[PDB]
Formats: sequence, C-alpha cells, structure tokens
Amino acid sequence: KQHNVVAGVDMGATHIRFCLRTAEGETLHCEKKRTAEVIAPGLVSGIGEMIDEQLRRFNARCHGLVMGFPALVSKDKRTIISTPNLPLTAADLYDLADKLENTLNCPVEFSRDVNLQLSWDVVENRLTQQLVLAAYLGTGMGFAVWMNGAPWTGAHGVAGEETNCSGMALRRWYEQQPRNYPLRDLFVHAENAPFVQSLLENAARAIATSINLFDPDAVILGGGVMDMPAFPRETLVAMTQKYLRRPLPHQVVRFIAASSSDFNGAQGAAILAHQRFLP
Amino acid sequence: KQHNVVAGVDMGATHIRFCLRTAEGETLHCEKKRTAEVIAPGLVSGIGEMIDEQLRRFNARCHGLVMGFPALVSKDKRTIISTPNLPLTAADLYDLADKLENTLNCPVEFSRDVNLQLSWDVVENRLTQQLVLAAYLGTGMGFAVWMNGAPWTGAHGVAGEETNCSGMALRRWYEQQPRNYPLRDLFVHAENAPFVQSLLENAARAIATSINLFDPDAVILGGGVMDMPAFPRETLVAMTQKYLRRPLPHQVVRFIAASSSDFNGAQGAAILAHQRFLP
Repeated sequence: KQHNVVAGVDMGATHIRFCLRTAEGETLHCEKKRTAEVIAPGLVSGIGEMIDEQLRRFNARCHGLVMGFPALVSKDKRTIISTPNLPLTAADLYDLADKLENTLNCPVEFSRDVNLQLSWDVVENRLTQQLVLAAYLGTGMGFAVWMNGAPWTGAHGVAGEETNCSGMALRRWYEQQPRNYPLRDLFVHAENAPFVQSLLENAARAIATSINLFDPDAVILGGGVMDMPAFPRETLVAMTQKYLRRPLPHQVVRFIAASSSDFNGAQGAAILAHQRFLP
Repeated sequence: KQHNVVAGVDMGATHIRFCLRTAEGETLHCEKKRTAEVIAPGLVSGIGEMIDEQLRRFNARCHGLVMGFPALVSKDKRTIISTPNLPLTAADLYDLADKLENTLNCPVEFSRDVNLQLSWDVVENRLTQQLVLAAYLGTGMGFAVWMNGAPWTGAHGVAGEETNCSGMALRRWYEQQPRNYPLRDLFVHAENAPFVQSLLENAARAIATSINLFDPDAVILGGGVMDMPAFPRETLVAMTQKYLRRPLPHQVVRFIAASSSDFNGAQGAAILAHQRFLP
C-alpha cells in the first residue's frame, strides 16, 4: 500500500522525535531516538537512514521535511544562525539543508523549536485563521507568532526574542545555597519566595508587553517551567491581565494553556511540512 | 479640466489639515483650517463643505476619504473606539463614517494619527515593501507598524500600544517647581537631569523591546518630543542599540528620523486613500 508523506523532526539534546504524516492528514508513524545514536554514523547519514527505514517499511514517498532546532533560523528557513545546545559540530550544521535535500530527495526547511510547539497548539486549538502569540517559558523565555496561517518570523527570521526571568534564572537562584527539596519541586516549596514572585511578575510584564504590541486574538502560555509541579499558571495569567490596556485588548484576548506531550513538536513539524509541501 | 481624486484629512485639536491627491499621484491641493471653524456648522456639514468647495473649485470627483484621529480606531476602520482629545461631542463621533459617506458620496475610512505619519515616512523613505516599525514620542509613546504594504493594526485594530516616558511625563516633571527656561527648551538646559536621562533610557528600552519582537527591516523615530530644541536623537539611538540582540537584529536594523512637516499627516491619509480607493 503506497503512501505520500511529509516528515516532521524535532531535534533535542538527548532525544530526536520523528513523525510521518500522510497527504490525507493521518499520522502514519512516530518514534523517539537518542540523539547520540542517530548522529553516530554522521548527522546526515543518521537522519537519512532513520527516515528512509520508515519510508521503506511503509512504502512511502516523502514530499518534504521540516526539522526543528533549539536555535535561531534564517528568514529563508535554510540556515541555522545561532549555535544550538546540541552535541553537533560546526561542520555538521554547515550546509545541512542542502546535504539533507540531496540525501532525502525532497525539500528541507528548518524551524526554531518554539514554532513547532506553536503549530501543534494553533492546529489543536482551532486557531489557524487567527493572530496568535505564544510565550514558552523554558531555560530562556521563548516567544512565537502565528499570523496569516503560518508561523511569522519577521524580516530576518529572528522575530520574538529575562536573564533573571527564565529556567536558567530559577536554576541559578536554587543553586545559591543547599535546599531541602529538589529543583523540579521549586514551585511546591518556594512559590512565595520573594525572588520567585519577582520572576513571575517579570514574565507577566513581558507577556503583557507582547500582547499590547501585537494585539492578538489569543495567547498560548507554556514551556518546560510551566510543566513543573505546582507552577502557578492562574497567578501568572492574573498578573499579565493587570497590564493589558482596557477595554481592548483586556476584554477580548483569550489565554490557552499549551499542550505538553512527547510528539507535539515532531507533529508540529509534520503539520508545517504538510502545509508547505502538500496537498 | 476633470480630476479623479482621493481626500486625506488629519484631525487635530487646534487645526485640521486636508489634502487632495489625484489618481496620477499628484498633490492637487492642501489647506489648514482651525478645527473650531470647521465644526461650527456641525462636524459632518463642516467637513463635507470643506472638501466639496475644493472638489467644485478643481472640478474633481472624489473616490474616497481616509481621516486621521488622535484616538484608537476599530479593526474595520469605521469606528473610533477611544475618546479623542478634540473639541467634539460623543454624539458627533457616533456613526461618523456612515454620515460622512452619505454626505461625501464616497467610501470613508478612519485611521489612528500615527499611521498617517507612518505612511508618509514609509513612502518618502522608499520602504513600502519592508517591515517597518515607527516610534512616535509625543504626549504619550505612539508606536505604528507597516507590514505587507500597509499599516498593520493587529486582530482588534489596537496593535502598538510610558506613564513616566512621554511628553506628559516631561510636562509633569517640568511643573514640579519654577524653571528659568520655558518647557519647549527643556532639552537645551535639562538633558542631563537625572529624571530626563531615565526617561530617555526608558524610551530606549521600549523601542528596543519592540525591535527585538518584530525584527523589522527599519525603525522610524519621531514625535513632537523629538522636534523639541536640542532633543538628543543620537543618544536615544545609541541607548536603544545597547539592547538589540547581536549579530541580528543589531547589525541589520536601519534607523530613520521621521519627517516633521505641516501636511505630512494629511498627505499620509491621501496616500492611504489612493492605495485603498484607486488606481
């Protein structure tokens, strides 16, 4: 049984997620591999063989690849323009889009990881025709924009770019002295720490600033910091609402909690590949 | 000699500027009237007769009106959604777009005043095909966006919306105690006042925040505060550049000084009317 597919790959420091989506919009396959294993034969050979084994298995023809990176990506989506925190060399990233195209025999585009999460969340929340802003609080504060039916990256591809309002800032505060609880449980025991409340207020000001400037239909809040036990999502939303201009955008902007699931990112990439390289 | 024209009107507290632009892109007429005089017969009758006298004079047919207000304007450009600081009643603004259309026999759109200045500056700087951000420092901090060949207003028309970083903040500081110099000469004598330097740093942070989020090709800096004698434009640009993410957008965003001339706003409105209602 033949299949026409697109490939979605989300590239992490420890794992790589990979999804195959049919022309019909069906998820044909999803897998998670360890990054170290995939790149052992060289990055291009590794990805090429990871994808091609599944194409051969499902008798699939691949019409394109969207690959996610925790890094800045050029306007034309072909060049990684910041050093990603991945176990890859400078040489590996060099001319990667062309090398992947030659090996995979289909177009290849790159995307910043937060656009993949944004795409999953926009499609899942029925927001594809709206102006949507996403704030992803992880190791740093990640912001993304959905506009005109696609992720929006500005003039040079770097739209949506805080030292002390991030996962790194929380880690550095935690590390100041010995704690009776693990870092992952910080919000269970330290939600009311003066420094933690200042971080939440800051994040709130930043989110509210972005909302006042874009005037979106909706705002998706998420990131790895929001997945931590006892993270006060309701307090952050209420803090942000204090700074929204009234009557509009205060009375009309809708707040959505981001989906946090293993394959969302890879699936997001597959959805973007489908839009760009099909129907 | 027949003429096909569009009307551009910029509405101020003291004066109203009015421009007629031909289908051929020629400025046929410009005039400045006192707002009080124009509205003496009622606002609709006043504007209708101000425009119609010139149409009769030039034997002109009007294909549309873009009218500027120091106020928020709805997404569909037909409703003024904040109270403007003009000598008009609530009743005068009510259903104004329809009343003007019936009287003038052409389509009528409204625009926030800063979009008119933005349009003049974008066309004059050959930036119509770029992503352009404008920061207009007047009584308040006004921001505007040019994207996809036109002013961009967000989902609800209020994109681009600081208590102590504005013309009002400078006025209130000036008024704290008697001064040996007039308010208009504040930057000649008080550029280095600790409060004035804090205002400039704040404006810089705000401008830099907007640039980091939109990642524009260019930024137009202006407003009535920048027209004041000795305003340190170079210091503000240098302060803003400290906060721009490097290499991009720091090494590629271009800074432009806004044009400050009597009819720029009315002309901006005429340019928008031409785009919307001609060729």
